[PDB]
Amino acid sequence: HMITAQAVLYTQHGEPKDVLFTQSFEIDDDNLAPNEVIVKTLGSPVNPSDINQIQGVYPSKPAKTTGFGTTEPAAPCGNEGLFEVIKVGSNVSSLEAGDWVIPSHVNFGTWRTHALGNDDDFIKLPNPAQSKANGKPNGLTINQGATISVNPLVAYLMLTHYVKLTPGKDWFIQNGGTSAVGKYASQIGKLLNFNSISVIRDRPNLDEVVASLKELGATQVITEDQNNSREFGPTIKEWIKQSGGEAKLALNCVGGKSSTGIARKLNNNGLMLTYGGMSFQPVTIPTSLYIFKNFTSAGFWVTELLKNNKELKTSTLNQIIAWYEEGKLTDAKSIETLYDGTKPLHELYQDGVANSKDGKQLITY
Amino acid sequence: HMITAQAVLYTQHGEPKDVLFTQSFEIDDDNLAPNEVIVKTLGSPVNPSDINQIQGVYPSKPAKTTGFGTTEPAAPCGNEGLFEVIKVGSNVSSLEAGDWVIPSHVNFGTWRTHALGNDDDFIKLPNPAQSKANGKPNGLTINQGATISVNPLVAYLMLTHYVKLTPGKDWFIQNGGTSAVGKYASQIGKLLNFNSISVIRDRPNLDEVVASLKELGATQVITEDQNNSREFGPTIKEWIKQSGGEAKLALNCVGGKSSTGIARKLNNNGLMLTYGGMSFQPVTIPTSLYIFKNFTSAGFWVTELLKNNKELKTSTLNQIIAWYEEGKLTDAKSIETLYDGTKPLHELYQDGVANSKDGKQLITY
Ligand SMILES: NC(=O)c1ccc[n+]([C@@H]2O[C@H](COP(=O)([O-])OP(=O)(O)OC[C@H]3O[C@@H](n4cnc5c(N)ncnc54)[C@H](OP(=O)(O)O)[C@@H]3O)[C@@H](O)[C@H]2O)c1
Ligand SMILES: NC(=O)c1ccc[n+]([C@@H]2O[C@H](COP(=O)([O-])OP(=O)(O)OC[C@H]3O[C@@H](n4cnc5c(N)ncnc54)[C@H](OP(=O)(O)O)[C@@H]3O)[C@@H](O)[C@H]2O)c1
Ligand SMILES: [Cl-]
Repeated sequence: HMITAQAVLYTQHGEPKDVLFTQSFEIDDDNLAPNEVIVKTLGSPVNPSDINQIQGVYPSKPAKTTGFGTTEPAAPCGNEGLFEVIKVGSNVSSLEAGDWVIPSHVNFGTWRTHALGNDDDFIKLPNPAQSKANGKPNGLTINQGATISVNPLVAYLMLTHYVKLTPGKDWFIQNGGTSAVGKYASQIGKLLNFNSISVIRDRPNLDEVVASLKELGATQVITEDQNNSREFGPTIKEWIKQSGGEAKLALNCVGGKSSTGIARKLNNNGLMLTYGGMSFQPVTIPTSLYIFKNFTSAGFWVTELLKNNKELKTSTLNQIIAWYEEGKLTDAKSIETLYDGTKPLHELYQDGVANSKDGKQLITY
Repeated sequence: HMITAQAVLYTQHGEPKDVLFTQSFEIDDDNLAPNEVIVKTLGSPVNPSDINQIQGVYPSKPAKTTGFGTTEPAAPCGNEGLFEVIKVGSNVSSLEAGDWVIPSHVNFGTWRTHALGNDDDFIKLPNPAQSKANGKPNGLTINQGATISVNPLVAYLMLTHYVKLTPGKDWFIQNGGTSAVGKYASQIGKLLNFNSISVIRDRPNLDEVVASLKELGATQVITEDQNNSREFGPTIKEWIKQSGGEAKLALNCVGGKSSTGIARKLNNNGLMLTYGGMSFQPVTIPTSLYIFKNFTSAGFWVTELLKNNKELKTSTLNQIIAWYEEGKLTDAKSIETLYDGTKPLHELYQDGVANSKDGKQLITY
């Protein structure tokens, strides 16, 4: 009657290859408070913020506790994930066994096999049987459920919450075009009828990558060299002139020369949202853009925007679910690794960290 | 009879030391159209925007004409100055001989001895004879009149038009603390009861400069080294936290490390206005300020804000005039050079351009 679980913890900040370890703990299914719930993990991803959190440079972090049975206070890892409800308490009515859920708050700890929480720690997603019962053509996959709460919401809110782009006319431009976030943004731009330019780094198979992004929804795809080119500017001005619209919004997750390049390409009174810094270079803007072109440069942080705005989180999440159920939105694919007990859980996540350069990593159970 | 006048012109853009020259022309005082007026210059300053215009890097320029009697099209120089009305046409009623005026629009050309214009090309200021007859305790000086239309309005509008600072609590921070604009900003901060920090470059007489800026109205004065110091940081945070207010607004006219320094000192949701670039370095902001502190970076250009908002221009100007007449506001002093005919006019402005590092230069007549 006792469940054995595993959790990935750390007692001090550092590099994941140095500080992470696995802790065994036990959950009692026969002694649940009226409002308590037991969930079983189906999958959880490795995202850049999860790593910064372990490193000690992310300013939103779970508290360290002895709640997993350690002598020293330890913090769990992972902020998003997909879970299946095993059992509910006497007073729980919003959930039942077999339901799919995600955490309702950050800092929950998702790099583990099981969790004990209250009903209000979770948000219910439709599982495939419930989607089918409502007549929808598709139900979510594990990867779509386990990654729905961050990257799709980031892309949707940056496109719709700050500048109103006229459908069929106006443009946005984004760097980091091959990222998971960049790929959701191209799809959402397409579904809302926005034009867009994606900036990516050059590669030998460039033609296949351009074709993939255009199928996802980018209108044009350029390299960072063309982004740096004064000779190439006029052709970007011509794209925009023929649409009848303006370039009003810039999305930056790189920094450095890349952030300067996409800023220069906006029309007057443009806005840039910085949500990332993959290059480790700061944002650099010439003085003449601010004064003579009325350029504005601001920030975006989804964790801080949704803290006390449940309504905005809910309706954005419902729109993403609806697009998945109708087949109009596809997920950024993951490289999956199944935990089966022959290898400590913390080493699967250490491998995911080390191989993130190959693309988004997902641990499944 | 016939008035012989002099004007500083150029036929192509370039460095002022290379392209400027003096042109003689004649104004006929006996044949004035009903709405024309003749003015005689009393003083006109050398401002950074005047130099950029001559260089060809400022996107607001007077047209080149042969109206001064040149065979090739030539442009005049200078955007602000103080003039005295010599004569008015039959149908002019808003001005009379003896009045003090400034240009009502940019690109008028103020580096010259005389001008012929329409009544509506000018804005009337009270001269000292009129201040005294109207019972006011003080009247304008030449230097106060010749510099009233730009730098005092810039300081006022940056402090009141973008963020509402709570009197007696909130702070703003500015670099370029010894500039003319910086000094008007300190005085307005005192008159509106805003707290402020001024950042200046170190000097041998630092203590005397600090005393002067505190007398003008700055709450604290720091050097660029302290602005850059990780160790001095905590002392600036205490000044603000102990006041009960927040640092909401940063004013940047330097660029480079200096703009990074003052941005780091703001509370969350801070705003920076870039209105200058004296260091010729771009604005550089760490990615973490945009994301984790919700920092925003924008521009300010007074010519464009007041272009079609004459009501806001008028009321801002009237407030500065009132403060001068009541003795509550003092001018940023200038180094003055008198034109007397023994030395071509264009060489006085060439010397003024070259000596701008010594402080604001004013040519008087
Ligand atoms: N502010 C927020 O709320 C928030 C929330 C979630 C995620 N984010 C941010 O969004 C960004 C992307 O997240 P993600 O989950 O989509 O990660 P991801 O799937 O792993 O994609 C990262 C991409 O960045 C590109 N890249 C790496 N180094 C680069 C460099 N030096 N220059 C240019 N491009 C580079 C890579 O492109 P290549 O194919 O060329 O290698 C890679 O595909 C990150 O900066 C992340 O922190 C922000
Ligand atoms: N956007 C607008 O609407 C607008 C309108 C008017 C003026 N402005 C701008 O406002 C700024 C000040 O104008 P101003 O008329 O007051 O000029 P100013 O009186 O001549 O003052 C010049 C200032 O620049 C500083 N400085 C010069 N070179 C520097 C460097 N390399 N590093 C750091 N500081 C440096 C000087 O400091 P020191 O004492 O140490 O030499 C001084 O404080 C200018 O950049 C001007 O272009 C903008
Ligand atoms: Cl007097």
